[PDB]
Amino acid sequence: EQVCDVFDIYAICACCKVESKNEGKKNEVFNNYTFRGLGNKGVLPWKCISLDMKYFRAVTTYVNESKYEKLKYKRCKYLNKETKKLQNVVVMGRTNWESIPKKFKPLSNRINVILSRTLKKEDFDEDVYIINKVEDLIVLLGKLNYYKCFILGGSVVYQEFLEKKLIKKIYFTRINSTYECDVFFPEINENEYQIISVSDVYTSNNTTLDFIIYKKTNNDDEEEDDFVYFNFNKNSIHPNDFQIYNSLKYKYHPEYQYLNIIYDIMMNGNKQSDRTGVGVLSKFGYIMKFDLSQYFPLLTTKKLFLRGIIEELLWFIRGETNGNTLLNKNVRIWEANGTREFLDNRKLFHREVNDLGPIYGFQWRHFGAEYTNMYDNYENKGVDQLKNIINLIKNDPTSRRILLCAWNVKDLDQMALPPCHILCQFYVFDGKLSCIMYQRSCDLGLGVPFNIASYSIFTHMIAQVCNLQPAQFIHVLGNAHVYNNHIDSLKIQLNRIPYPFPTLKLNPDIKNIEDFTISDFTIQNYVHHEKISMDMAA
Amino acid sequence: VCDVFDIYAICACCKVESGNEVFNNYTFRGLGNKGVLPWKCISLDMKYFRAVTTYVNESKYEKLKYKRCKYLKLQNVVVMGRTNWESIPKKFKPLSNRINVILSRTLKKEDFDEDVYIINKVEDLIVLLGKLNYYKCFILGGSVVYQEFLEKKLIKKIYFTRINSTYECDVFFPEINENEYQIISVSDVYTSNNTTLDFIIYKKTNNKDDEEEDDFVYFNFNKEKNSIHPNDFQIYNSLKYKYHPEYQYLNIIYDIMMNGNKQSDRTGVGVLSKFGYIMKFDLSQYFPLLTTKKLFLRGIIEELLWFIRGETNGNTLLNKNVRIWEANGTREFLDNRKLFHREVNDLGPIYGFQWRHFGAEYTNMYDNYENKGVDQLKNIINLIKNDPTSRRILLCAWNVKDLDQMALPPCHILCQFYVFDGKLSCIMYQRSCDLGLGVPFNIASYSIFTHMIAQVCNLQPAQFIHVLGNAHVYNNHIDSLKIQLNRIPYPFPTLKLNPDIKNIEDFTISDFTIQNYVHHEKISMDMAA
Ligand SMILES: NC(=O)C1=CN([C@@H]2O[C@H](COP(=O)(O)OP(=O)(O)OC[C@H]3O[C@@H](n4cnc5c(N)ncnc54)[C@H](OP(=O)(O)O)[C@@H]3O)[C@@H](O)[C@H]2O)C=CC1
Ligand SMILES: NC(=O)C1=CN([C@@H]2O[C@H](COP(=O)(O)OP(=O)(O)OC[C@H]3O[C@@H](n4cnc5c(N)ncnc54)[C@H](OP(=O)(O)O)[C@@H]3O)[C@@H](O)[C@H]2O)C=CC1
Ligand SMILES: Cc1nc(N)nc(N)c1OCCCOc1cc(Cl)c(Cl)cc1Cl
Ligand SMILES: Cc1nc(N)nc(N)c1OCCCOc1cc(Cl)c(Cl)cc1Cl
Repeated sequence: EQVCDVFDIYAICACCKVESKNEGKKNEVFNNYTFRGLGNKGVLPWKCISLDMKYFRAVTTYVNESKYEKLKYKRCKYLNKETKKLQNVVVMGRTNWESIPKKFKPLSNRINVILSRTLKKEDFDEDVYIINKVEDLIVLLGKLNYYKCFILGGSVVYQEFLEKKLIKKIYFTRINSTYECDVFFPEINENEYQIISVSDVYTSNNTTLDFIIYKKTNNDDEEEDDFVYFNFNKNSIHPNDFQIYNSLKYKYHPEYQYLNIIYDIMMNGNKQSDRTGVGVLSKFGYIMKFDLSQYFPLLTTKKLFLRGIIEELLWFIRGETNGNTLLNKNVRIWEANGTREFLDNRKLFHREVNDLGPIYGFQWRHFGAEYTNMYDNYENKGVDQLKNIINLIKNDPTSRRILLCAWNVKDLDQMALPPCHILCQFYVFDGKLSCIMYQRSCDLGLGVPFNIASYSIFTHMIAQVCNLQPAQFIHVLGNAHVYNNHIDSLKIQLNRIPYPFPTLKLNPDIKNIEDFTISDFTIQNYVHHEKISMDMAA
Repeated sequence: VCDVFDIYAICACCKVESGNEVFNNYTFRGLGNKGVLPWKCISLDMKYFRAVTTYVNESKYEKLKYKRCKYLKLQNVVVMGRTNWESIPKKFKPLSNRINVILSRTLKKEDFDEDVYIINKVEDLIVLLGKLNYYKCFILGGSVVYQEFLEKKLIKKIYFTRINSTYECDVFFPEINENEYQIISVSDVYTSNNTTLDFIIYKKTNNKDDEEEDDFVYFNFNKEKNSIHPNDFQIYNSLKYKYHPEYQYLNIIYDIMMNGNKQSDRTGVGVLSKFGYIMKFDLSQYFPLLTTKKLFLRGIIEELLWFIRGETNGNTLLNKNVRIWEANGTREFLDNRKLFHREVNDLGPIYGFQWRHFGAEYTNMYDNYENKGVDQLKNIINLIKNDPTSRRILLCAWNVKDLDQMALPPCHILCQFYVFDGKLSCIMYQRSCDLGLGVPFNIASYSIFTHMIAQVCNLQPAQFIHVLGNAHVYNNHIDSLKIQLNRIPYPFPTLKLNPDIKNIEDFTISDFTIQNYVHHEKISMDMAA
C-alpha cells in the first residue's frame, strides 16, 4: 500500500495557454503541455473565471459521510490502529496562500494547511495548520479526521508532490485562452498519468474551459437483480484498437457525440456497397445536440480549415450556382461535381462545366423558379425562403413554420446532385434561437465535421441579424455511414482526447444576412490535434 | 415473514375466452388448460423463466445468510404443485441447476429420491429453508400453490409475464389486490411465436470503484422547473424500470411538463414546448398503438388511403365521417388563409397532391392531374425495389412554392426510407407536434404506412423513427396527460395487412386488422364540456 491511496491525496489546478513564439505559429503544434500556465506575479494569470472557482469550491468541499467509515478503517489499518462535520483538507504553498484574498481565508468548510519555511504559526491569525515538511503533512493526516486531501498548488508545491509520487488524481481545468505567465504546472508524464474523464465544455467570462481528470497509472439493491433479468436478450473489430477511447470513464465533451456515432457504426453498422465497389458501414437515424451559447463545435480530434466552408456558405446566401466563383477563391468543395464527365454522367449534357444547377443557393433564394443557367438574373423569381424565415423569426417568433428547405423534388434531376442537407427548422424562445438541420446522407468521415461547423455558423448569422442569441444546434442524421477505407484513420482519431472547443466571433456591425463577408468571422482559440488523411492512400 | 426468506412468485398469464370490453391487470389471468399450458410453445417466456429462476449472485449471498440465521455451488429454490410437476416433460426434470421442490400430499420420498425434495404442507417449507443454503426462492406455481401462497402473505415479488393473446383455459392466477401489490417495473415489448408479450414485476407495498462515484458528483457541480407537482406523478415516479416503448412517448410528455418553455400560440391558448425529440419503434416486434388511453384507427387509415389516391378533396373524407380535415376546409378557415377563391373543403396542393404530382400547377380539387408533376410515391417504391441502398429514398410533402396555396402547410415534412437485409426502416420528420392529441395518431399512421410500403416491396418492416421539431403540449391538456402518465402500459397490439395486396394503390379499409389491442379507457384531452 502506497502513501497516496491510503491518505487520498489529490491535486487540483487550473491551466491556461502561455505566450510562445511567432516564427511559424500560424501552424503550431498542440499537446497536454499546451495548458500549463498557473500564475503570473504571485497571482493568477486571469481576472475572474468564476465557473472554475465554483468547480474548485465544489470539489474541495464535497464530502460523502457514509464512505468515510471505510476510509476511517483503511487508514487506521495502515498505521496499526483498531477502528463536528466531516471536512476535506486543503494544502497550500505559502505563496499560493498569500495570493488568496483575505475574505476567502481560511477556505470555508475546509481544513486549511499551509507549507512554509520562512513563517510559523505565530505569523497567522487564522484557523490554519502550518507545516515545514511534506513528511509532516503525512503525520498530520494520520492524526486528523478528514475525507479527502487536495493539494491546491504552488507550482513548487505541485512539483514536489508529483515527484514524491503522492498524487492519486489530478483534477485539471483547461482554460482555453492565452495569458502572460511566469509560473507553470509541471509537465505530466504520460506513462505515470492517464486521462480518464472529460467534462462538457463551457464559457465563463469570455473563455471556454473544460475539466479533466488524470489518474495514476499502474505500470437499496434488490432492484439490481431485476436489471439483469430485463437484460436476458456484428463487426468484431479489435478491442485494443480503442485502448484510449475505451479506457475513459466519463466522455461528456460534446465531441463525443460525434465520436460515439463513429464508434457505433464501426461496431454495429451494416455492410453495404455503392453501385460501384467502395464499401461502407451504415446505420439509420442519429441526433447530436450542441450548445452554441457555450462553445463553437469545431472538432479537435483532427484539424479542420473553415475558410472553404465559410466561402460556400456566403455563396449559398448570394443565391449563386456558379462553381467558378468558389474555384477562383481556391475552394474546391464542388470541383468534382462540376466536371464535364460528372455532368454527362448526370445526363446534364447541356450544362456548362461548373454550372451546378438549381442547388442550395438557388433553392434558398428562388424556389420554384425555372432554372436557366448560372449567369441568369433570378431576382423576384421563385420564393425567397431565406428572407421569409428571417422575417418570420423577427415578426412571428412562435411560428412552427420557420423552415428553410433545399429539397426541391421537381429540380432534383437538374442539380449536379441532390442536397445532402435537406432542411433547417428554427425555434425561438426568450430571445434565443435554436436550429434543427436534417441531413439525409452523411459521410461521417469527412462530410459531417464540416457540416456541423457550416450550420453552427449559419445559426450565429441568422441569430445576429435577428437580434437574438444562438442557443442549440441539433443535427439529425438519416443514413449515416462510414467509408471502409476511412476505418484506420477514424480508429486513430477515436483515440485522441478532445480539447476544449474554440469560440466563434462575428463582426457585430453586420445587420443583414446578405451583408457578411469572409473577414467578418474569427475563430479564437482553436486547439486541435494533428491533421489526418482519411484514406491512407493519398 | 416473507421479506426475510426472499420468496417470490413467477408466472405467465394469457388472456381468456370471454359470449365495449373493459381492460385491467386482471385481463391477464390464463394459467393452464387440460393439465398443460394454454399456448403451444412460447420460446421467449421459457428463456426468461430459465434465466430468472437460475440466476444467482454469490457476492450478495453473505448478506442473506446473515439475515436468515439471525432470525432463526449456490443455487435457487423452485417450488411447484403436484399437478404442476406431473406436466413438465421429464427431459427437463430435474430442473437443471435448481433445488427442485414439490408440494404434494398423495406421494412422498418413498416414490422419488432425496436430492429432489418433497414436502407436506405450506408451512413445512419455511422450516425447510433454515436447513437450506440458497439464493432466492421461486414459486413456479400451479393455480392453487399461487393461490394459497398469496393467501398466507408469503410473496415479496411477482415476476409476471403478460402473454398478449387469447387461449382456452381451465385454471387462472388469482386476482392481485392492487392495494397489496404494485408494479414497479415493466419491460420492453417482444414478439414470440406469433404473439407479443412483456414482463412486469410486482412488489408488495409498504403500507404498515467509489473513486468515480465522487467524480460523477463533480461533473454535476453546475446542474440547474414548472408549476407541476411531485405527488401528482406518484405511479409514474414509483417505477424503477420503464423499458416499455410507450415510455418513449410518455417520457417526452414528462419532459415537456417539467422543462417546457411557456408560450402562447397562433390563437392565444398556452402551450409548453421544447425543440427536437426522437422516438424509435421496432415494428418487427409490435404495432405501437398507445395503450394508456383508447385510440381509434378507421379515420387515419382512410386519410392515408386518401393521400395515396392523391386526393385533395376534403368532401371525400367528410362523406365517410372522417372529420380530421373538416376545420381546415371551412369558408372561414380558408378566408383567413387569404384563400378567398378556394371552394370549401378544397384543401389545395396538400399531401396527396404533393406525393403524386409535386410540381404540377394546382387548379382545383376536381381537375385531372394524370401524368402531371413528379409521382414521388411511385418513384420511392421503384427506388426501394430496384436501388435499395440509395440514400435518396425520400417522400417530401413540404413544397415551398405551394405552401400558401395549401389550406395549411404539412405538419409532416418528409419520410426517408432505409433498406438492409430484406428489412425497411422509415424516418418521419414532423415540424410541429401536438403531443397530447396529434402525435399518438401520427405514430400509428406512419407505422401503418411503413407496413404498407414494406409489403408492396417484399420486405419486412424494421424501425419507425419519428423526429419531432417543435414539440408542444397544450396547457388545457395538462390535467389529462397527468392522469395518463400514471397508467401502466400493456403489451402492444399487432397489425395485420391483407397479404394479397401487392401494389400501394390497392389497399382498402378492410385490408387492415389490429389484433389484441389491450388498452386503458378513453380520455378526452380537453376535459371541459
Ligand atoms: N491556477 C492554479 O491552479 C494555481 C495557481 N497558483 C499560482 O501560482 C503562484 C505561486 O506558485 P509558487 O511560486 O510555486 O508558490 P507555491 O505556492 O508553490 O509556494 C512555495 C512556497 O511554499 C513553501 N513550501 C513549498 N514546499 C515546501 C516544503 N515542503 N517545506 C517547507 N515549505 C515549503 C515555501 O514557503 P516559504 O517561502 O515560506 O519558505 C515556498 O517558498 C501564484 O501565482 C499563484 O497564484 C497557485 C495554486 C494553484
Ligand atoms: N403459466 C404459468 O405461469 C404456470 C402454469 N401452470 C399450469 O397450472 C396447472 C396446474 O394448476 P393447479 O392444478 O390448479 O395447481 P397445482 O399445480 O399447484 O396443483 C395443486 C396440487 O398441489 C398440491 N397442494 C396444493 N396445496 C397444498 C398444500 N396446502 N399442501 C400440500 N400440497 C398441496 C395438491 O396435490 P396432492 O394431490 O398431492 O394433494 C394439489 O392437488 C397446469 O396445467 C400447469 O401447466 C403451472 C405453473 C405455472
Ligand atoms: C483557482 C483554482 N482553480 C483550480 N481549478 N484549482 C486550484 N488549485 C485553484 O487555486 C486555488 C487556490 C487559489 O485560490 C484563490 C486565488 C485567487 Cl487569486 C483568488 Cl482571487 C481566489 C482564490 Cl480562492
Ligand atoms: C413457463 C413458465 N413461465 C413463467 N414465466 N412462469 C412459470 N411459472 C412458468 O411455468 C413453469 C412451470 C411449468 O413448466 C412447464 C409446463 C409445461 Cl406444460 C411444459 Cl411443456 C414445460 C414446462 Cl417447463
